[PDB]
Amino acid sequence: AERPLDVIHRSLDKDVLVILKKGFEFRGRLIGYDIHLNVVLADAEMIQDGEVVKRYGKIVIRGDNVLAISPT
Amino acid sequence: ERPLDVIHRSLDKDVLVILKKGFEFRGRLIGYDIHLNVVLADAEMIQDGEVVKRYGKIVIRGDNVLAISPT
Amino acid sequence: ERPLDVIHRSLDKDVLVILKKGFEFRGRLIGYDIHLNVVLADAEMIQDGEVVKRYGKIVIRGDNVLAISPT
Amino acid sequence: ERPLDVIHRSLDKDVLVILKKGFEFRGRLIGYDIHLNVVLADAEMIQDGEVVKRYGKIVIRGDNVLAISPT
Amino acid sequence: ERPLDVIHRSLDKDVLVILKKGFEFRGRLIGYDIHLNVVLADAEMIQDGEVVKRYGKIVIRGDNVLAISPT
Amino acid sequence: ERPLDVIHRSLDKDVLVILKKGFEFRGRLIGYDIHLNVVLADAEMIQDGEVVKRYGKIVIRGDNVLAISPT
Amino acid sequence: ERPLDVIHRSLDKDVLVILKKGFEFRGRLIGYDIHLNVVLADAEMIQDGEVVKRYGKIVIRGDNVLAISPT
Amino acid sequence: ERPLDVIHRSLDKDVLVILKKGFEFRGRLIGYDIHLNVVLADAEMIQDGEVVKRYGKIVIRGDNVLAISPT
Amino acid sequence: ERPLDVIHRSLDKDVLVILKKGFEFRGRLIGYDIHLNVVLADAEMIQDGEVVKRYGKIVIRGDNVLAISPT
Amino acid sequence: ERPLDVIHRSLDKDVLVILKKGFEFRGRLIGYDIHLNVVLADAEMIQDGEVVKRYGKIVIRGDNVLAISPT
Amino acid sequence: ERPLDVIHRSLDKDVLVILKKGFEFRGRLIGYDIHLNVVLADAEMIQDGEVVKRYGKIVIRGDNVLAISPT
Amino acid sequence: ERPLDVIHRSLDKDVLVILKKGFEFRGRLIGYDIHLNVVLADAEMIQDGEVVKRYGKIVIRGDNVLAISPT
Amino acid sequence: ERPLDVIHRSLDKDVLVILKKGFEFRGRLIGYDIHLNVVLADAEMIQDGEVVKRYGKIVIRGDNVLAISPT
Amino acid sequence: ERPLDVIHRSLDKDVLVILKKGFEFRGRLIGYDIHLNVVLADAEMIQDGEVVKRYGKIVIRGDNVLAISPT
RNA sequence: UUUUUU
RNA sequence: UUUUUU
RNA sequence: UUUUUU
RNA sequence: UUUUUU
RNA sequence: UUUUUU
RNA sequence: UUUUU
RNA sequence: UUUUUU
Ligand SMILES: [Ca+2]
Ligand SMILES: [Ca+2]
Ligand SMILES: [Ca+2]
Ligand SMILES: [Ca+2]
Ligand SMILES: [Ca+2]
Ligand SMILES: [Ca+2]
Ligand SMILES: [Ca+2]
Repeated sequence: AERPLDVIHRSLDKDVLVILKKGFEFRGRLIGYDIHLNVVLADAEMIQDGEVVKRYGKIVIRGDNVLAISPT
Repeated sequence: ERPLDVIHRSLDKDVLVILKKGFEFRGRLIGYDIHLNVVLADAEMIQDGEVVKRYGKIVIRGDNVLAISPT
Repeated sequence: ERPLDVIHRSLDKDVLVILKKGFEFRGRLIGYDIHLNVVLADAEMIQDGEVVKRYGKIVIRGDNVLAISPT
Repeated sequence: ERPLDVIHRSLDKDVLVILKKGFEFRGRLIGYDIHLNVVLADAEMIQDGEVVKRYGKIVIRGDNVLAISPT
Repeated sequence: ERPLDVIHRSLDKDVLVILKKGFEFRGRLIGYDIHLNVVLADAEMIQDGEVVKRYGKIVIRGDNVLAISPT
Repeated sequence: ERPLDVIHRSLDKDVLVILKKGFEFRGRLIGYDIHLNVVLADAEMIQDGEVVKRYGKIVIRGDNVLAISPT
Repeated sequence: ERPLDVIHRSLDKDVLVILKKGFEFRGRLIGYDIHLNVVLADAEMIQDGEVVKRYGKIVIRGDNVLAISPT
Repeated sequence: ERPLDVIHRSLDKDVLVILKKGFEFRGRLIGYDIHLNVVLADAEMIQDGEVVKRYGKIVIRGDNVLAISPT
Repeated sequence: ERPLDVIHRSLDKDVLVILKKGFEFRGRLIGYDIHLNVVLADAEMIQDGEVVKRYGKIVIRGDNVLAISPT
Repeated sequence: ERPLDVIHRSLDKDVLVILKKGFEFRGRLIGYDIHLNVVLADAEMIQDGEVVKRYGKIVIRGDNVLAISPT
Repeated sequence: ERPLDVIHRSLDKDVLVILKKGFEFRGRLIGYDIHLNVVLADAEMIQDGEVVKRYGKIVIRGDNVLAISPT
Repeated sequence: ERPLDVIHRSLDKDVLVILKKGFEFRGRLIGYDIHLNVVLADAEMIQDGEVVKRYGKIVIRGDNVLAISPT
Repeated sequence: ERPLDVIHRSLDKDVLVILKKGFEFRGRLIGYDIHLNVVLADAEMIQDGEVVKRYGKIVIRGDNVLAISPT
Repeated sequence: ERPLDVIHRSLDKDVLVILKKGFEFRGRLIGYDIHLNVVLADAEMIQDGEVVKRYGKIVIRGDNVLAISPT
């Protein structure tokens, strides 16, 4: 029953939340990932203290910076 | 009782995910892997006994995990 | 007297897990793995000489371990 | 869609390499590798939205990367 | 004399283990492995030139080691 | 222009090694390896745009590299 | 003039080990290995420019080295 | 339709296992692995067109397989 | 020009599979993997210019393969 | 039912071990490993259909196996 | 000089591929890999000094190769 | 009772090594390794029930082994 | 002196390459690798004591090698 | 006494190398490696009990080895 | 990409 | 589970 | 593709 | 290329 | 080289 | 041992 | 699938 890469695979093309280790989190459409847990987000927004401080049409995030990922 | 025995048996049960970052997550274990990445459902980010956040389902990268305790 | 010999023979006995962070755990070792992850039963988190929390059972990622001592 | 499909397609294109340590780099991606090391030509270090330095060509260890955004 | 030749010849000898953090353990080396995890007997934690603790036996995870010096 | 292509073409040329800590070394690239460890001759440790130290030859462990750039 | 060539080359010669945490080690190189672990003889630890400690022999874990320099 | 895609789709179906030796087995594929080992049910060993034997269940070492055909 | 380039650019095309045993199969290449296992559709086992057998779909373990030739 | 599921479920049951060399062994599977090496108790070497030898306990190198059959 | 140096320098040149079994292939080398798999264009299967077959292009699996000689 | 368990328990005991070749050895097991290489003392080569040779101590290459049987 | 030590030292010297197939090659060793593949210049395919063939340069897949002797 | 322990102990000594091809070499062991490749000086090829050839020094691919016995 | 499908 | 024992 | 150049 | 020197 | 000694 | 253990 | 693209 239901593992890391299953939820993530199934979350393809759906909106997710990427909480990083640093302190901030990104939000956007999950369009891809890899075994390292690297993820590609479309129409992403960099959220900080609850405020969208930056946006990117597409962004590739190194999975080692990832604290968690949640589907929205 | 090895780490993966305890974890695997905790499936569908409530567990505590103590992160090294300071805070912890509490929720229902529904999945995991060799890296100790874990999946919780009906999870709550807790900070000082304070539920400061909730998630329907959340995947936690195992290298952030400090420890895991089954409720 | 190798790391895994000592740890292994400590099965079902009381150990002292020192984390690199700051605190430590005290409890009966009931499991472990080649990554040095360890499972403790009747564990008590310790901060500055005082128990601050108790876990019936807890899996600690060996990655946060400084040392382990058979008490 | 996949991490590298994106990076690969960004060759000879402008990108933003967001560093873990705080700042970021902007330049034309002219190279990379499976470790995510990236090569930029005509790049600038960007601290607080401002250019603090320029490099005609610079190699960045993927070790220090947080993200890479095409364009 | 390679790293592990020196360590291997220190079995049952007194050694100094200088940790990364800021302190070190002094004691009799009775074991070790490839990761540089070491096992000391009749050991003592030394914080700023002072024994702040004592362990009859302790397995230190090699990852926390800065240096080992045969005394 | 893969990372190692640029680094290879840099043999016996001057390069700037930007470290993670906060400083940089400037010298002639006369060697390197798969880990991105590099060797520099007639090198200068530079702190704040200032030559704070010098070394006829130095080996910089790749793990401390933020980026290397050909001047 | 690759990293290990220079290091190998320095066997039995005087070197300076720059650790990432600020201090350095001066001594005669007498051994090493692939992880960059180094063995020094007649070594002294240096901080803010002064000798703070001496070791007849010392094995440094390499994972802590920034650079090594012959002489 | 990679090799394992076809084999995966043949689960619970009838296949022909052509062995390097010269004979073959015929049966219902009920399992397999990455080495190409295969498990057949109600299998009949065939030699020059003759059923020479029957096995309600048999595990064949893929090392002995030349080809598998979905019938 | 590389072995796998040719194979990959042969998908959905007719190929000639020469086995080491002595014979050969002809058919349309509908799949393969890095072990050089291959999948043919509408295949014909050939013994001295004669169609001795026919398989609508067959998977061959690359280990039995001597060479593969397009058209 | 994967190759190893079937084998594992046969522990302490009678099985047939068909070797590549033509003959076979019949016995009660009392063990095995991932290489497909298996152990049998009260085994019988068979050839042409007759017991030509008996062994109390025999370990067969998995590399010699053609197929294994339960019952 | 080294196997691949020689094999790499022969690209687009005529080579003789001597197979373990009873024969050889002659043709222009257009591609190869690390398994020593070779790709020949305008190839002729040679046997007992005579040409028995011609292939516009053929991929030879390295483990069937005995030796490769640059014409 | 896994393969390497039976072999380990036969140390300093009499065993029978059936070679895949054609003949077999008989002697006292004094050592082995992961490859199933084995070392025998007072070994006797046996062919067709006849001792054709004797060895004080012989080292046998594992991949030549068909089986091993404790006397 | 070790396998590769001897081989390395025979560079540019005449050697005998005894193949497993039976025949042997004689030539000047100009190169080799860890798989034990070797390159001979001015080579002679020797059979039953007769030079039945010659090659200016030839790469021999070490997989067919039985031995190599320095002349 | 593990396989390689016996082999190592035999250095600079007379041993017998029983090849799987049938014949056997004899000579002084002056080297070897983890593949079981061995080197003999002043070696003799023994075919059916009689010396058929001599070698000042020969390197034998451990792949053809059946066993080795210290004279 | 996780579904045994490398 | 480290005890060669995967 | 081997040339340290993954 | 073996020489710890990847 | 195998000896815990990469 | 295979059962994500 | 090989095309750096895991
Ligand atoms: Ca899958
Ligand atoms: Ca063990
Ligand atoms: Ca290269
Ligand atoms: Ca070397
Ligand atoms: Ca050793
Ligand atoms: Ca399991
Ligand atoms: Ca690709």
